[PDB]
Amino acid sequence: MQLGMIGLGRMGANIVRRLAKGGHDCVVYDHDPDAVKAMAGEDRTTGVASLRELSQRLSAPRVVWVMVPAGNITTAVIEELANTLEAGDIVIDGGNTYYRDDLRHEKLLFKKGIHLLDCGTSGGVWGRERGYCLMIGGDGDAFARAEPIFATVAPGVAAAPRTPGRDGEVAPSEQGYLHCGPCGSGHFVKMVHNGIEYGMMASLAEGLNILRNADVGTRTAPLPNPECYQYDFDIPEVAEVWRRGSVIGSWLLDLTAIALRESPDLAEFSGRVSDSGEGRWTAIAAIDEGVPAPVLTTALQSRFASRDLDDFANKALSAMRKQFGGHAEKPAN
Amino acid sequence: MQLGMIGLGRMGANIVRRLAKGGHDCVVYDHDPDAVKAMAGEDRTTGVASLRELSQRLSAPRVVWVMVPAGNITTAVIEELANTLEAGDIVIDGGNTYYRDDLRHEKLLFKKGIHLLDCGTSGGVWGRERGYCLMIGGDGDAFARAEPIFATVAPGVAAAPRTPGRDGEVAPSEQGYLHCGPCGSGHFVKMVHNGIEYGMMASLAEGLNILRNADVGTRAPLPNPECYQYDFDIPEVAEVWRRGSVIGSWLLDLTAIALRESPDLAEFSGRVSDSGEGRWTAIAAIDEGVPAPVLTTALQSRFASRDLDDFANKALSAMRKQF
Amino acid sequence: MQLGMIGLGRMGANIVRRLAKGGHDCVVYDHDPDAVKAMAGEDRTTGVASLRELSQRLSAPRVVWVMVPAGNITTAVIEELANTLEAGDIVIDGGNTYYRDDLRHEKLLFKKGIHLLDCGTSGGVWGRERGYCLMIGGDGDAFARAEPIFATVAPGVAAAPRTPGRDGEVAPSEQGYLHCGPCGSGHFVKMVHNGIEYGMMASLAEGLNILRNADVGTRVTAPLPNPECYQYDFDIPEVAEVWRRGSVIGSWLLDLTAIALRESPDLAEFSGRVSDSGEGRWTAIAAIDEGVPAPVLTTALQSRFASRDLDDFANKALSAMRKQFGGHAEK
Amino acid sequence: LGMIGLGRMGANIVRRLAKGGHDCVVYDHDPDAVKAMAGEDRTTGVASLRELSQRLSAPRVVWVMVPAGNITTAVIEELANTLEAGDIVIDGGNTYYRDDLRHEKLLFKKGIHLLDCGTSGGVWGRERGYCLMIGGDGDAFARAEPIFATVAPGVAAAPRTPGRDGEVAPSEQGYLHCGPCGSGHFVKMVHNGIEYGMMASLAEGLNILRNADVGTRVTAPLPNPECYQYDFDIPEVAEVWRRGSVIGSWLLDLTAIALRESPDLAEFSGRVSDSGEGRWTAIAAIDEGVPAPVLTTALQSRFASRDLDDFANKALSAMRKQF
Repeated sequence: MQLGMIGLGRMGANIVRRLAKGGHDCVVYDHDPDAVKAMAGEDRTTGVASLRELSQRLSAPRVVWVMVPAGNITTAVIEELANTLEAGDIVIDGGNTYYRDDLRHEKLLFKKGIHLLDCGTSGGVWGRERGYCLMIGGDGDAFARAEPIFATVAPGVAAAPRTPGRDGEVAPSEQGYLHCGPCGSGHFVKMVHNGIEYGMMASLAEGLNILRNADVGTRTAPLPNPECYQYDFDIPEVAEVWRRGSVIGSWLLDLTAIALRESPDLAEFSGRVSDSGEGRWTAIAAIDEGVPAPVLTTALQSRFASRDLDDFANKALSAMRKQFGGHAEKPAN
Repeated sequence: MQLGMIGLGRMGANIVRRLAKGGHDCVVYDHDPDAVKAMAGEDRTTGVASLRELSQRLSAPRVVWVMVPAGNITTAVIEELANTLEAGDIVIDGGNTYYRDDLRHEKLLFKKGIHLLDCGTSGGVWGRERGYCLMIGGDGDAFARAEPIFATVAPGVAAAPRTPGRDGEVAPSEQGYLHCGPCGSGHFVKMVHNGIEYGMMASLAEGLNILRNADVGTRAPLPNPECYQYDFDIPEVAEVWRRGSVIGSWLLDLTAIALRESPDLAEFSGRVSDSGEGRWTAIAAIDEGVPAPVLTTALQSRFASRDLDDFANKALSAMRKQF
Repeated sequence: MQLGMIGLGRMGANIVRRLAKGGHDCVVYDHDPDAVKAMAGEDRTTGVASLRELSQRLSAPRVVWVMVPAGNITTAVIEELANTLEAGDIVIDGGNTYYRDDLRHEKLLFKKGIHLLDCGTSGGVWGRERGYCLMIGGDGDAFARAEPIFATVAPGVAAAPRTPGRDGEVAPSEQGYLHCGPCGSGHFVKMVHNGIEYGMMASLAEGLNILRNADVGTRVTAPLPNPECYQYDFDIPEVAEVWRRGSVIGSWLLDLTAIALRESPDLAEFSGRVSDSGEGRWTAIAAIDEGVPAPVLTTALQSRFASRDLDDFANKALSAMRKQFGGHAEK
Repeated sequence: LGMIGLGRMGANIVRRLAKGGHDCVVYDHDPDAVKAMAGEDRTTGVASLRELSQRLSAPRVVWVMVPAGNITTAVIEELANTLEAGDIVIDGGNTYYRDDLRHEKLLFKKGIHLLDCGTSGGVWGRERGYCLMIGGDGDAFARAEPIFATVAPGVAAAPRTPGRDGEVAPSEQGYLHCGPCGSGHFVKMVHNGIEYGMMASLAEGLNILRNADVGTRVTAPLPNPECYQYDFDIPEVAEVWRRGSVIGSWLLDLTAIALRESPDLAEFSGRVSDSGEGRWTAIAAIDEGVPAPVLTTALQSRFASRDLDDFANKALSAMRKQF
């Protein structure tokens, strides 16, 4: 069927290509018209430069997909589409929008008789060929109507064997997309998906670091039994070995195996790690719900400390440690 | 070829049967016949009730596998082999041995001609068919001798596409087994493997829990009850995350299976054991000055699920009564 | 000076009595005329039957202290205090209100020209005799205008020896009260006060549990290597006592800790389920927006959750994975 | 009794001991030390371990506070040959409570006793007294208890515990025989654990406040920047908490001092060392199955402050690039 895409970033673009390859008619716009002409070249690029233009070259009922930066710019666009589109149309925001914002947007465009489908999109660069895991919330009927687009841009059941106990017909979840519930529920689930992302990468990273320093007995606190810690491990080969037959098999380990093999010491990488903030929201939801989430919240708190956001607290320790114990801050290595 | 196998549990037995279909000769023995007895002439399988019957049964170099419950049972076996095994024969300890105990086991054997390869065995109860990831330490020539076994138990490179940039011939690492270094290093890596495993499990456990309670507004005051109105179908989220997402993993796959069998996991108590490798990994982290909150917090969650925080909760309760 | 106090729970009733004995004239209102009546006999105090009559008896400009259940009850009192009060009068919110909620109350009262003093009140029951540590956000003149009352409710610098490094005419902070900043500052600092309180509680508690089970080698799942290293039966109440002078971990909480362990050495009668206020939750939310790592504070909050079994589905999911990949049973 | 080594701790003990009234004979590896003995008041030095050993009677009691590690152990093995039987050695160093068990065995071989001592209070100990936790023999302790009460702060240091009626017990004094060998050091270890957690708590809260103005200074895109526009007088917030609230504590008063001297705490870099007893507290929790996230994460915050998270961060950065 026929679809419009506002925003052609590394992700906006790879969905219109994966869709054009899947047999759908795509229309598109990004403010920068060197990126709007980039696609014009491809199958069903159908480039365009107007919101009105767009609403024009698409026939209602129509479905438009939005992937522009979260925050003001997104809402800005929904604002317009409140005009530019007719009633009974459909709005898919696949941006990294906060689920509480999806509730205002659903409000606004309901007045104009548009439906908002909120699509939590994950996958990265691989998704144009692999496909994206989509987590969608919104009105039940408008999901039915746009379901062909999700089914095409999800990886599809072929991507992984069926789970044992899965019976007969293929359910959408097995395809890689899911109506997670009403409005906002798609971004909500994707939010928690990124929180789990953090927890898994920290578990890999901390482990790697334990292995890395198992030689501490070769080389202040006295170390009892330094005869015990005398190992120099091959971190690239342990990472690779764990990829088959173990319990921690995962994409992230696969990725870590690659990275360790290019750089065995990760020497050129920054010790400064950022967070998306979706990880922030996942931690705040957990607090709001009384759900203890130390593993995910500490993984996120380890990123903050990696940006020296623990600065003042550290000085307070050294300040306390000085006044009770004359304790000295040791010089930098 | 040939080898011995002391212990025939869920693991020891199943590696024997994957060892056998691989063309190896096994000599099964478990302190219980009902177990040994349990294996009724499984291809390439013969049962003895003698460590002695066991040793002399096969050719030098005399070497074999022990899969007995970790602790003094492992040690208590590892003294008997002292009294047997001749010399030049290497003991393969595939059990969940604390690597520090590996050091005492190896020297005790050094007072003889016996070699010791400590093998951290992974893969659980999927391993008969899937294969077991293995991390072994001890001597490189002793490892070289037993290498044909390690390749057969392991999953083989075919179990996963090769790493981008892996060119030429398959390395040990690629086939699912790896010689990690001197004695103890095998069980040391796998100890850390279980540490990482606790933190992956907990990462997705906590996440599902956040989702499961997103319907909080419908049922410590909560502002914005209108922001917590969702009744998520956890079995479906778990299987959507299998394809096209960052967090794919074998653990997610197994979590998906279990939610399909039981959408509320009602059968499970929530009282979670820990076998020790997670704790040893946390101690190693602490002695190395490596901060590991994410892994250690996951261990501590398992303690709490067993009500081991109870005395502290009592102290908290008793403090607030005062003010 | 003259003051209004709305509601009379133990907190609200005691601020009233700490004030009227400090030489302040108190006019009290409550939902419950029973509660209003208990304040009729008290020196310098007077009851009311409606907010209209409350302000009839306070000479504008008036200062009204609200001490009521946080949330929807607080908002309602304030909303009609917009009608009962004229321009330039001030409303002190001493209740346990969310600082973000103070933002909508300030705007809703300025529309009618009422200043909103937000006041975070700590210390509990001993405050009636020892004073409440006070933290006040809002307008600086309104604060200066109502400062005689904050001063009187506070403990007073007698309560603690002065700080080495301070000398002179006593600053407001050494009174036990302080002007934190614009509206919401007082509840903001007071919510972090509780977060720290949870942090210290927890540290003691974990500490004592570590002592409690040093005898773990005697009694005998993970093999405990080196069992001989854990063969101690510790006198926990004496250990807490000894720490009370000469250590670094001296604190009012350790003092209460020592008391509690003296009455009951095994805390046998006490609950293992620990509830949480909500400010501790506000604190942890604040830390995450700010990008401030607070594992200690937050992990103390999260321990509270797990003690009310709120960790349960997570636990079931761990066990479900364990049976899938290992055939592990639950004991 | 004498004192071996004279650091900030070992010396201000014997300055407090003598003013108290007993006589101590002083020693050290470095004679360049010995700023004492001016008198030393009630104090006279020595130039050899040997010289001191044949000194001050045969009721031998000597107190060691030299840095822990192997420098300790050498002293005790030397002090074994140089003390005669019946004399017991007090160890007030930060010794792993397990180190004491070989030493106390080492010493009763030749009839010398040991008493573990957990010595706290630091640069305030002289005028404020040093809280001591002592492990060992019940009679050896009793003979030395004169030393401990003049070393400790004295019951006067704080009001008696409400509900403690009757006569003074040693704990109110500031000292206590915690139990057998190693127990004295075990308690000071946990004290140090709790301390890390108590100041991390305050430290974290102060950091929270310090950054309550992130809505002005403008990583995630912050929602509700209006909710975070506060500049707090951190040295006054510190002060006001000292009266009338729950977090009253000595660590706060010292934090209120430092902030009055240094409003932004510039003279401290952020690099926080850890003497080791925090680590053993955490390891004891993990051996006992006691969950101690608050204390174990306070210590991990120190680790990260020394950049020991480094490789894990490089790891997370290398993973993100792969997306």
